[PDB]
Amino acid sequence: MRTFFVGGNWKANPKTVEEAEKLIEMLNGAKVEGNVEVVVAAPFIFLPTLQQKLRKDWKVSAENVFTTVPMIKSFGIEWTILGHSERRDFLAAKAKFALENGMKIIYCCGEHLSEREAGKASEFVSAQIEKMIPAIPAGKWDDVVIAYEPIWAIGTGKVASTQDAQEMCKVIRDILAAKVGADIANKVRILYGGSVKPNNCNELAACPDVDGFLVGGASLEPGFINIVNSNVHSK
Amino acid sequence: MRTFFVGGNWKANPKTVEEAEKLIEMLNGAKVEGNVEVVVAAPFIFLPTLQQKLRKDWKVSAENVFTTVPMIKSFGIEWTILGHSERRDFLAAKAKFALENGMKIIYCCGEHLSEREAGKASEFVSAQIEKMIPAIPAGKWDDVVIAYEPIWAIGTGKVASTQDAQEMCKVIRDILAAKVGADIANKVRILYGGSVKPNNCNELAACPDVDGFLVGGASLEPGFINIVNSNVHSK
Ligand code: NA
Ligand code: NA
Repeated sequence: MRTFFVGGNWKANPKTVEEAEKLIEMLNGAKVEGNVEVVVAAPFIFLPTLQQKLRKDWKVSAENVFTTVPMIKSFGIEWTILGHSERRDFLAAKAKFALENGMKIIYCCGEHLSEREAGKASEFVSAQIEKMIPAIPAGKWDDVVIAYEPIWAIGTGKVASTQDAQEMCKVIRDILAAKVGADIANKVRILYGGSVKPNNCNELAACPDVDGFLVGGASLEPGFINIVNSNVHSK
Repeated sequence: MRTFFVGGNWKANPKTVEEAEKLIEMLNGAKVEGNVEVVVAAPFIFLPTLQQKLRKDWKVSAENVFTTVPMIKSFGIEWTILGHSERRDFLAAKAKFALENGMKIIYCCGEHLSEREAGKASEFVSAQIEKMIPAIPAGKWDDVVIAYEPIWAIGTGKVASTQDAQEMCKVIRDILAAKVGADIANKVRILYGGSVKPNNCNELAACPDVDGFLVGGASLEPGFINIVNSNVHSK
């Protein structure tokens, strides 16, 4: 049922409009296998370039928005990321706002090392999602994707396993089922936003509650297409 | 000696790329009188449009930068604003950085209502400038403009007088003279960044230590050209 979803988040890269154009030419020639929804998020100064030049079967995303949405929409940009850990290091209201204004969102959550070490990851993440849930207007869940970022495994010297991804995506789906029902839970894509590379994307994709990825550094490399194509391993 | 300087800061406006293009067409037809250096700062998503379409005798500025500079430079953008009150509501280091990386900066300062009411405006502003001063590399003062923002008069129900502008720009020039010498003090443009409109720009321009303006809302209106042309009243 759920279409696999892969978002490439360039973060604050590349350093120049010439490199961005070379990256776009590479993406435009990529052969996508299977069935997958691809979105690419880029720095604001590069959005008009992406929007003009990126293959039209993929969509462009902002990496964040402000309390602005009309400017981005005036370029024809439909998506934004919200809540990404770098920004985090309010949100339910900003989700409500972006959605009321016709945006599709990638809503990020995830716990830090102390909560993970304390055995409280599931509690901490559940609470984040329980706060998001009232802020989604009726009829807007089709326009929501949730990304789990294991912030505890980013720059800490700790690594996340494939089972950690699966467990945390299941936690999220279960809290959706508990609070807004099985139909919404069954349709919402829940992404893994930890370190995703060509060497682990296929095993992660196969996890039953992992519907895709919010990709960091590999989104600037030819390996992105391997990650996009890992959808063929997700059932 | 010092060339009058007017920076138009669009802030988070206009709401759409179509309106930005209409504003640029208006600016491109404007007849500038006298001698004046004009810079226009715009949201990041609109910088490539400004850079392509704005009259080449004016320059485009970023409204802020991050600890990025290469991206902006790759479009050929030479300026940025730093320290603007909205952003404020670290900096000396970011000034050093932007300058070392070839940027020209508009460095903002200014005190809040409590300091103004307490009689401490001059002390407060002086301290801000004394912090900026060590962070300017030797030989980079030609690439620095300072803007005084009377933050105490923005959204507080208090208004600033022409004499308040003059007094506060003089304070800044005096601290430059005291700390880095009369030659640098005599050449640095010090701008007034309070409410500047066609009805008060000429009287402000005539103030001896006011070298120009960092314009807010009037920068989106045909009145901007009146403010640019107030340079003929500055001696
Ligand atoms: Na899966
Ligand atoms: Na003057």
